[PDB]
Amino acid sequence: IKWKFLEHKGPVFAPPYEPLPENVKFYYDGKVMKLSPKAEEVATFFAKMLDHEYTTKEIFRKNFFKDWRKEMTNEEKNIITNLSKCDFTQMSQYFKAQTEARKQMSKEEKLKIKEENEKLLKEYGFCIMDNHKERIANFKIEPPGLFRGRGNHPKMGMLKRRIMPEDIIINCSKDAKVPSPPPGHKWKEVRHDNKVTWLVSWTENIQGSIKYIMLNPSSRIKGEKDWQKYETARRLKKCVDKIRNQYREDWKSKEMKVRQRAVALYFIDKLALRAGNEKEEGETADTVGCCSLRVEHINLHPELDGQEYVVEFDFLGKDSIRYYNKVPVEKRVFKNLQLFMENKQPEDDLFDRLNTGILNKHLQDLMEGLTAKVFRTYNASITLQQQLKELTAPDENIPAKILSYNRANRAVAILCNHQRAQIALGTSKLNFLDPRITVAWCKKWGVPIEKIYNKTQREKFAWAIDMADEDYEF
DNA sequence: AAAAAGACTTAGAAAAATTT
DNA sequence: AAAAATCAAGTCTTTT
Repeated sequence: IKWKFLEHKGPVFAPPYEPLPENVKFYYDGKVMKLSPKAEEVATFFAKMLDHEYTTKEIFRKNFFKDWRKEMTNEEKNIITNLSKCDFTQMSQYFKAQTEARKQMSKEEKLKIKEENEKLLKEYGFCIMDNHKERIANFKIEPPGLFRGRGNHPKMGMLKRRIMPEDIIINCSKDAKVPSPPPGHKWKEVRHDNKVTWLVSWTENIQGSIKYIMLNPSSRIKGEKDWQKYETARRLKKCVDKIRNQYREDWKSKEMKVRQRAVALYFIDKLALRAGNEKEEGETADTVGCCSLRVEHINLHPELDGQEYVVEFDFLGKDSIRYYNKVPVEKRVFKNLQLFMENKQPEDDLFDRLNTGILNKHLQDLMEGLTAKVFRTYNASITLQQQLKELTAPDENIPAKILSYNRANRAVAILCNHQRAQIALGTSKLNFLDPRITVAWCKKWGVPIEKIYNKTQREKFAWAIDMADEDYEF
């Protein structure tokens, strides 16, 4: 069970499409064309993106073009046969204009809309779970638009349709007032499932996956999980030595399965690589994790730049972000890696005979609740605490001790390979480091938590900012 | 077994909020 | 005052 009582207002639907001005026109092969409202709409999605890299990719253009046609009238399909002949510039300029006519709004104008938001937020921004009012994260349905898959996503540019109330499944307690859909519509369904944390859900058309509207990080339901997550990583702190010794000997198992997984658990542990689940062949971008690594992703070098037994990783992790690195590994592992490459083609799997189900299944037998990801959290958390104790000058000053924090904080962002656009510290600070670690340190050094965590971070980590003191040790 | 379906974490980018 | 700086894609759990 996740809650005994649950009441809410339901999702906020996307604004209906507002038709283009008569003065704003579309040109095809030099001629003007009053596009049907549905074909006009899709075209606008494209227009508002003409200033974006997405419109230069040939996958986007083809996906967009194909999907656009599926909306045109039988006549537009006869005429508009070449994207290269479509002129979205006038249209493009109108929205660009609109944006500026927004950057350039009067204070009275701005104030008016700020308050139009405040009413939406105060109305659909909260729900009642059990006895308290909680904050809802994504209370508005994702608007129709073109798919922005990261990387070489083969589905980028595909149309993301408008979600009707008839696609929405509502979740709330049996004793709750069911949120009424917009007048003249019905919800897809209304369930009273108290084993789940979502309030709303609908199936997304491009992948065919379920989308949910869930609570806020500061919600109980979210915070409790977070607390638990670090606990689980703390328990690993206790048996990692047992665990590291055990796989370290599995490197010599007379069974390759056992070795493939021990080398994998090795990388995951030492390098913080993600489990690496399998992605549908030709339906997602080609990114890989530890398990899914292919032969072509690593290069071994008996000696490299002086170093000996160097495995060179070069691949695109999650979000097609590149993970490049030269790692000096232990001989036995280096050799196993060669054993695993024999008779394989570049496109072959390094760790054939091994997967995340197998790996985690194993991990669980070793410690209840242990999974690949737990290593990352643990490694990150243990890293930050070790560094906060090593770089924090005793007689330094708040600002410099804050720089100290930042340096300790960045050592972690490097481990996980967090890159904004480079080294992004936000995610580790919000997702992998036990808040109690910073809370303690702050309290110990007299550095105000407000100096490190901002108000929201404090809302989120509130549980930690109260239950952890100057004696906290992960 | 293994895919599909389902539920929730994690992630970077894009939108929104001190100095001349 | 005006302008310049500072909301897809994994993992892991369940269900032909």
